[PDB]
Formats: sequence, structure tokens, C-alpha cells
Amino acid sequence: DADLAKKNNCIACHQVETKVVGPALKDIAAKYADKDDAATYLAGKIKGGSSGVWGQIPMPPVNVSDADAKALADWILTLK
Ligand code: HEC
Repeated sequence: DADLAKKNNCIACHQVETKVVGPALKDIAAKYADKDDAATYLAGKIKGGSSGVWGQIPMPPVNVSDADAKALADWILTLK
């Protein structure tokens, strides 16, 4: 949820509705709305890092547990 993201400093780089440093959360929700295994694909990007999908700034890997990574991915998916 929104609190889980704030506590893990997602929000320092992401807004729900707008681009700050990382893509807007809702744009991520929409890009992967169709996508198979979207949630596990996202969980993996959240824990492992990301580079090149949205622009030149890389996202550093974030130290969350598997369970939090999954809940944050499932949550972003609902921001459609
Ligand atoms: C700034 C230092 C960041 C913090 C802290 C978090 N994220 Fe991020 N994110 C950031 C950038 C610069 C990018 C784009 C990277 C790229 O590939 O171009 C991203 C991207 C994501 C994505 C989408 C990945 C994809 O393959 O499409 C997700 C789902 C995402 N970020 C989520 C996320 C969460 C849940 C965070 C809290 C733990 C978080 N990010 C931290 C920048 C930064």
C-alpha cells in the first residue's frame, strides 16, 4: 500500500501521478496491465534494480524482503 511505499522510500523517487526521478507509479501500472507475470516481474525489479526501461537514470536495488517486494508490486498494479 501507500504506507508501505513511503516507509521504504519509494516516494522519494516516485509519485503516484507524476514523474519525479522514476516513472509515475500509475504509468508503471498501465504499462504492465496486460503483462503476464507482471507482479513477479515488478517484484524482481524492485529488489534487484532497473536500468534503461524508462530513461537514463538507473534504479538502485532496494533492500526489502520478498514479501514486501511482492506486496508493493501487487499494490502498483492496482494504481490503474
Ligand atoms: C531513486 C533513487 C529510487 C528509489 C528510492 C526507488 N526507485 Fe523505482 N525507479 C527509479 C528509477 C530511476 C526507475 C527507472 C529505471 C529504468 O529502468 O529506467 C525506476 C523504476 C521502477 C519500476 C519499474 C521497473 C520496470 O522494469 O518497468 C518500479 C516497479 C519501481 N521503480 C518501484 C519502486 C519501488 C516499489 C520502490 C520502493 C522500494 C522504489 N522503486 C524505489 C528510482 C527509484
